[PDB]
Amino acid sequence: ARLRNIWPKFPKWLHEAPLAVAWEVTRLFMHCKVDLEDESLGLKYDPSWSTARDVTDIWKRLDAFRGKPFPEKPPNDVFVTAMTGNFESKGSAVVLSAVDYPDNSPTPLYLVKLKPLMFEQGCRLTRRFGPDRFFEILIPSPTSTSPSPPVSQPGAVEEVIQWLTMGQHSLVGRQWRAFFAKDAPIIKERVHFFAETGITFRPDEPVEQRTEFKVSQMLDWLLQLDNNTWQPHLKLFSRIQLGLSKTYAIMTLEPHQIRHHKTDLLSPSGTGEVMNDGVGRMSRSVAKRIRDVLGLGDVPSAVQGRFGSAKGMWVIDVDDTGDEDWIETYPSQRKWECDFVDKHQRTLEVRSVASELKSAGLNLQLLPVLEDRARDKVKMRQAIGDRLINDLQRQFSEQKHALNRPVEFRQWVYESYSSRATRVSHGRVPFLAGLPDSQEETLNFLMNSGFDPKKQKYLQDIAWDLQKRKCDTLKSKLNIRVGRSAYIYMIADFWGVLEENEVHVGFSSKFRDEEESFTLLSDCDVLVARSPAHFPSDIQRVRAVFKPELHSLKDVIIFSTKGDVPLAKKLSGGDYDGDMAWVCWDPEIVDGFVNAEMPLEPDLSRYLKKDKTTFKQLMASHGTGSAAKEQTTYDMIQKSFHFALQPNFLGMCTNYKERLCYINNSVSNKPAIILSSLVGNLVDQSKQGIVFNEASWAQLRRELLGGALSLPDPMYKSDSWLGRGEPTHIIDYLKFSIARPAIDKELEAFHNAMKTEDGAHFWDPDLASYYTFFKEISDKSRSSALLFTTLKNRIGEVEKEYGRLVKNKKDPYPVRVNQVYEKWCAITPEAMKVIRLLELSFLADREMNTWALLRASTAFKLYYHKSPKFVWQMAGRQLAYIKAQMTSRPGEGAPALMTAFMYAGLMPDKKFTKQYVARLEGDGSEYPDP
Amino acid sequence: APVAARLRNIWPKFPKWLHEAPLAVAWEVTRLFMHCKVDLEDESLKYDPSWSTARDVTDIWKTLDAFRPEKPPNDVFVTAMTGNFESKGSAVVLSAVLDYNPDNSPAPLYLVKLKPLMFEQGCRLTRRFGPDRFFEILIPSPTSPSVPPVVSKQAVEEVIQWLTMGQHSLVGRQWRAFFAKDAIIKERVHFFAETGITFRPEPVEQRTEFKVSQMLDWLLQLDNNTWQPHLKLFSRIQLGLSKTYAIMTLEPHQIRHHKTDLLSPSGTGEVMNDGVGRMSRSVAKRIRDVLGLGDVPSAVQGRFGSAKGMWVIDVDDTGDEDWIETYPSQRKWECDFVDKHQRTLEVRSVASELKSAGLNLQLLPVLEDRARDKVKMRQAIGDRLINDLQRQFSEQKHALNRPVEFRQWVYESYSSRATRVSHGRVPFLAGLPDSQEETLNFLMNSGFDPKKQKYLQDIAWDLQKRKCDTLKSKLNIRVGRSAYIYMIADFWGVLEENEVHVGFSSKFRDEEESFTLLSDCDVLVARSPAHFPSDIQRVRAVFKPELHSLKDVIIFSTKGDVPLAKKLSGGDYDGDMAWVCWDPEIVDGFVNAEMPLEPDLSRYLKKDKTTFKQLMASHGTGSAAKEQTTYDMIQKSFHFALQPNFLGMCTNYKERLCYINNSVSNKPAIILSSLVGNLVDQSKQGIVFNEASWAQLRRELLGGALSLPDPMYKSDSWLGRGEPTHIIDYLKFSIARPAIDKELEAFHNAMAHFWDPDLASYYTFFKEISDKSRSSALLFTTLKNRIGEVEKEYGNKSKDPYPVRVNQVYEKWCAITPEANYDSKVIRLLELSFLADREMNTWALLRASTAFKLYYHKSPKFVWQMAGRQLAYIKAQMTSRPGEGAPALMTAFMYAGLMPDKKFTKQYVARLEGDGSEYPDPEVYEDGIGFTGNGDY
DNA sequence: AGACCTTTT
RNA sequence: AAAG
Ligand SMILES: Nc1ncnc2c1ncn2[C@@H]1O[C@H](COP(=O)(O)OP(=O)(O)OP(=O)(O)O)[C@@H](O)[C@H]1O
Ligand SMILES: [Mg+2]
Ligand SMILES: [Mg+2]
Ligand SMILES: [Mg+2]
Ligand SMILES: [Mg+2]
Ligand SMILES: [Mg+2]
Repeated sequence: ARLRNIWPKFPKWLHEAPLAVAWEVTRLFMHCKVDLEDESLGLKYDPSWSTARDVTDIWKRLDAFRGKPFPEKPPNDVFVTAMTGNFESKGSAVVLSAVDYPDNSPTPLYLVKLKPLMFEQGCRLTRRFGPDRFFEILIPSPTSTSPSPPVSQPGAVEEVIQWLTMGQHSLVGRQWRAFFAKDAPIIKERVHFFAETGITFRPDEPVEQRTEFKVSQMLDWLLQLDNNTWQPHLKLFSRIQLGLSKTYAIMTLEPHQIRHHKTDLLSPSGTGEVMNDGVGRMSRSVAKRIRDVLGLGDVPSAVQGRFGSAKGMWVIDVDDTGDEDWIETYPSQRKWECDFVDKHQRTLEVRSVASELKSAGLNLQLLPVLEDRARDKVKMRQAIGDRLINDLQRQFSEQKHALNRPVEFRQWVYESYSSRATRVSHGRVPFLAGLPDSQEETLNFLMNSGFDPKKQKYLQDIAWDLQKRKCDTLKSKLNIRVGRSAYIYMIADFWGVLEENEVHVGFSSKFRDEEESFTLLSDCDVLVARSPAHFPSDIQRVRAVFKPELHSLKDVIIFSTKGDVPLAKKLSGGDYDGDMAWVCWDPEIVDGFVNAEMPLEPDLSRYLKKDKTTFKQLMASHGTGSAAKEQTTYDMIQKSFHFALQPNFLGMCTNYKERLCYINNSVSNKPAIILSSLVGNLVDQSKQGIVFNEASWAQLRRELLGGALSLPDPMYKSDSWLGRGEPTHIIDYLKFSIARPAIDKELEAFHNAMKTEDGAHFWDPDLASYYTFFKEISDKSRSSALLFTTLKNRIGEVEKEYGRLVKNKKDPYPVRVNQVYEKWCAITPEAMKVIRLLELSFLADREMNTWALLRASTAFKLYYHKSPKFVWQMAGRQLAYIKAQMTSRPGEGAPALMTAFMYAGLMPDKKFTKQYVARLEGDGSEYPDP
Repeated sequence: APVAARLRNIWPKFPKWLHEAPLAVAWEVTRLFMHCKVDLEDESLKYDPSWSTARDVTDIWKTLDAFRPEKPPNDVFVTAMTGNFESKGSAVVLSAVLDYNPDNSPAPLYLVKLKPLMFEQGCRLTRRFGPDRFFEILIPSPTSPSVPPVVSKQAVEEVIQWLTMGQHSLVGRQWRAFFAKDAIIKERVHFFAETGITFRPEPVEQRTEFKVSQMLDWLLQLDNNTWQPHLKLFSRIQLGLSKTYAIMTLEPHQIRHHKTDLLSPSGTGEVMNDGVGRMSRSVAKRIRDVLGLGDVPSAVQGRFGSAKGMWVIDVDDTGDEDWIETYPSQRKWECDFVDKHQRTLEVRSVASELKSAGLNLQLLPVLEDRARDKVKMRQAIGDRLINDLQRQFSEQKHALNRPVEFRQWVYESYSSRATRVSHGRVPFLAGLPDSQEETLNFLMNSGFDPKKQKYLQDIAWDLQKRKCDTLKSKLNIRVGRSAYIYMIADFWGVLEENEVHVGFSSKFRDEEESFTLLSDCDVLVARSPAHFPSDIQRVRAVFKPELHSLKDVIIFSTKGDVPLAKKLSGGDYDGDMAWVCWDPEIVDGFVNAEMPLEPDLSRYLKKDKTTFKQLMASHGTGSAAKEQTTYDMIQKSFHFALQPNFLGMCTNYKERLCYINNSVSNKPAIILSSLVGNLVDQSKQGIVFNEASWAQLRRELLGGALSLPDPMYKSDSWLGRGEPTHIIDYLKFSIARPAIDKELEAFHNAMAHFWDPDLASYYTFFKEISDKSRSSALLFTTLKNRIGEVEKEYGNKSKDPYPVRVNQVYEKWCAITPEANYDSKVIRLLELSFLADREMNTWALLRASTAFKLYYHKSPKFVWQMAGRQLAYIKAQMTSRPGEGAPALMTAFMYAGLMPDKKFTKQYVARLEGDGSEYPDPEVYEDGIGFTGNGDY
């Protein structure tokens, strides 16, 4: 249809090119809108392209590309490894990535843009078959609603699925067949392709001598389909995620070092419930290898990983006394019947490790359930608001005090935000014209050279702008800070030492709150929950008990394997395969909470349909033998693509839940439990085969939830109280009755304070030192006077340019600033013996010359009060030099001229700031080195 | 006796001109007169009214024909003037040093040198009676070569009288002596201002006349302590002088005075809680708040009234009420706890984050003695030395390959925050930082590579040599799984005998393994010094959740016959720290020994037990009798304190003999260990041990009058016959010395010139000017020759100290200036007159550059020490590239507040080593959730 | 063959 | 300069 002819043609003159140039050569043709199946250019393969280490070399002279724009270039390390590294480098895989619907012409549905070559973390499938044989795209689903579409035909969804799954796709000399799809402004889904055949493929192992292999065979290698025909084919397709999961290959274990359990840990109450879903033990030696190959400073107590068909958490055996390598699996972890024979089905693959915990706070989503469970809902609301007002008042107060002393404000500006990542990537603080491009680095840059925010109004104004903006972000983003809270990986107690409703929490280091610190939790009640929390029982109050038996297990929370039901299931139906629990030991949050029982979930079979058709049932429609199994696999893919590309009712029903519970001000009434139970059965929609369409979502809303098809937005979604009377919902109350008035009071104070000759000014006699010293010379000279007059006028012309291009009002703002800065640097002695001393030519950077100091000093005096931004935008660099030189005092130490790189590697000494202000306040001798 | 004639006019004379003067100037006007040798009584005189309201010493001192020292810090001076000698706990100290005068004419025997006004942490007595009323001196001991003949003939008793029988007059004040302790060997003596011209029979210059006999009665309440031996009583005055941070004044109803210590459950009567009591969690929180601590301290070392010792948080305190308890073992005298200064918690130290310790020479003999396989123990300790050396050198050699990595390493090798805070800048000697670490980072921050510039290479070479030479001498073999930790008793009876509880306030790191507590392992506990074979004990670490709150402390059981602390060289829980080791390679071969059968040395150890009471029956009863007895106690105890200490001689003897015998467990070793154990407590326990007693003990039990030779390891090289067999000889000469020489050759081999075409670019710039200008050539020429004269002055093996010598040469270096050389437009551009710091002008750069060219190889230490600051400026100017960022000129103060960011180094080097797409280390790449995976599947 | 050690305010 |  329109879809046909969408893919780029491979010109038959690159048929010998390595696929690395072939991918990058096919990109330049696209971006430069040039056909490649034409003799118009007379193009032919330059053998110089093989052995290349830069894509730029390949791109470099002909008519059709002369002057056209260049596309983003793949980085050299990826290209080198692409050409000479067999697409793998240090556990990373070179990725063939691509990504849209704009011309409504009846005869190409999509505009395809190939994305550059790039490194990403490999997976089992790329480590077994080669990264070059995998290709991913981002394509918009036919089952979305926002209109960008021609959709406007009934069977388009089937047609789109037919294009991707029915047959092979030709690109870069390789035949790509689709094997997986999952959801990643329009909703776009990620589709994965495998290179089944190619030009350089042997019809029977380096990148260019790949034996032809079919997707049906690749998937049969991963899932061992013969022994898993009993599985529903939609769940079988979902297990392909385990093969695509970006994991760190750790080690390969031998069959005799693997303990396949046939039974899970079941409830001691005979209820049959599994108390260890997704969790197994590993040896202390295996954990040590995880540390060694990943570069960690400590043996991880627990890891999230995969191992053959097994998926979940693995935790150190506290009772491991030897140093023999081993690992165990359970049925709850094993997602398909696997023989664990190939070394890739026996490699421990780590997704992440349980690392040090940082404070989580209390996100607003939990407050309705915490309010539903408060023994006194009026005190809890009062306490949460008092906590918020105090935190806000503390934040605003701590800012104003730091402004009084420049060493203290430097801490604050450093603590407030973070530029390390930018400093590492640029090897320096990046500068826009004459100042750092960020406002935080500009404040610290200028204060490092002696400028005071309480004295220099340019600094006062910038510090004013950031606090205005922090205030404006605090009333769109509401944050209830709870120091004694963290998200922690959930682990089960294999050793039966934890009683029902007892939990073990030990930290790997000091967990700091303002007034207390912890290395473990003991003899206190804690609140555990999984986010999001829906049912009133989705948050549970339990007893933290520190068991010395488990002391070695750190940065995990351990739940009891006693009792009727595992605690992880009561937390929104969770388990121990990577789930994290919100853990709160803040007494003010815990002591009000009363536990609710698990609700009676309603029967929603009338609305929720499950397709449980097995691989066997899908295969018997084709017969028996290899070719039948091979066809059923391709069917499994196609039938699963319709389901994956279906609408996201999990998101729609969750947004309805938020609104329903808001307008009703209830999370425990019958509508809320029905909705919570519904979104619970929709988390696994693709996996457990839940077919749920708009019409089923229509009945349920009208029949069972209150009749409303569409519910209003909650008021807290707006940034101003558009409600009637005092807020009633707890979140509305916290945003508009507590936070908003408090933020406003500081903003009012800000303008009122902004409104005396006693204050911060633009003028600084230090900054005009060079202007005056020359005037003394110029007034007694003729030559100096001419240079001075020419320079002063020259600065004026650039100031005029700044006003038109940057101040008053196309080309982007940084580019305009740079254009004026180019003219600013252009002011020079050459354009008008003294000239040599000012120029200092032996210096490569003209900006480091004395001329630049005089140019800055002269521009300052002439424009410090009419055009302040112009002087600092162009010459703050030299203004800071002048300030540091002028403020130096003989015998009072020595200023230091840091290089750009060495500067970016320094940070404020927190212990210096505290200790220095202490000495100034007369507390000269207090307790040392803490 | 005359000494007595030379003990007349010792203290400076107080004229009538300064009678009105405040103690602050009267002290410091006296100081200058003495330094410049101008008599206070010179008629060749009016008080300056300006001096009374002065806030700076230079104003005092500038106010004259005769005048052509160290100045009291300007803040301390204001406190002495207007803050009543007391600024936020710190006290202004009146100090002085006395030496024997070379003049042998029987003129003053001692030469006084009043030390400048300074700040020190106050104490109970200064806070109660005023810091102005206390004077402290260092005086030579009269019981000591170099001793003057007048003292050598006849003298000790004549000096002691001069100190104790009368008041001495200084700065308008009459000072009586009240305490003395051992600081030629010198003794520290403390005085109390009993009267003065300004005194009357509160303000500093309006002080009621108070006597030493009463000052001591307030502190010790002597009426209720006549039963104590008067020497022990005198030693308790040190509790009133302990430099302490006053935390809070507790009320009487909050103080629980226990009357019976915790005793052994076996009926032996042994005390299991000596020096240790409990405190409320609230009291601990105020300690945190008053001292500015980040966390709540579990345990503290302090004093409360008559109580001295450790106070630990009560783990059962669920309330918010402030309370403290005292025990008999803590209370050093009968106290009523009525005055608020006798009810104030005073803290000397708080239990804090522990650091890894090192093995010491004292512990190794005992460790070998108790080893079941000595060969294994030796191999392990040596192997620990060889691998510890190998890491140190490998960590540094790698670090030298990148300036950002070596700056990180230098910053981590030494912490200079205190000197930075103290000065508000990095202290500079001439044109480079004082410290070597700070010199390296200063030059690296301006663009110098420590592997390309030889001057930096030589500094790091010299610095690593000094540490290696220290490891040769000390053998402080670092052991990661070890630390010194305050000892505490288990009030709650959950620990069994030989079970200890150790929990850390944070992660304690040892290479591969890290710990927040100790559990299920054996540990070694020992107190330094270790002498007896029983002075180290193998015990079991058991973590008890009931004691989880107590951190950075080691808890011992209160069950069992004898407290484990007592088995550690007779230690207790009043401040004692234990060497704690959980290294399996060190712990698992140790076999405990029973406490030693100490021999009777009463024959030579004479214990004066005279009580205050018997000392007073020579006077009768009543206040006048008490006052006399208290002044008797001072004089008699000064006699005992000023007496020679033989612990150094007897410990040095035990070392030399036990080395000869290679045994710390035979009869002479038990004898000498028992002897040194009594000598440490001599002043408190009143044991007289004369030279004759040491002579008699040596001749009857220990080898006689023979002077024992020094052990081999006291020498740098093995001059011994054969192969080293003593474990210290073995480790220093067979292990350390060869391994250090091998790691050193590798270090140098890995490591580069003094020349730098950038550092000589200003020289070249004016070389091209001086050719087309005879005037510029004259300046240029004059400047060159001026530089050489300074270099000659710098250079040879000098009574003046090294910094003073360098500063002198530096001042003639800065003297070079554009003095007349005729084109003024140029002289001004070089001069940069507007700048106040002349070392910031363009001339100082050229002076540095020109010096560099004429002397990069010749005398290299000259140009760097003088002009290294300007050499750094030229480097950072030259190495700047257009558009590649901006160099930064940072003030001295702001520079001292920055530090290297470990996370920047690790991220930058990882990004640069190609391998930056691997696992995100949480400590390098930090709702609080970090890395949870690379994708979604 | 010649007068202690340890780690911190 | 302390403390053990
Ligand atoms: N008979 C069955 N009927 C329905 N679902 C089943 C059946 N047997 C197993 N399952 C499903 O198999 C899935 C395998 O668990 P899996 O680890 O994939 O889920 P999860 O713990 O929710 O995942 P994650 O926390 O890693 O996002 C479960 O969701 C479970 O419901
Ligand atoms: Mg699971
Ligand atoms: Mg899960
Ligand atoms: Mg004691
Ligand atoms: Mg005692
Ligand atoms: Mg003690």
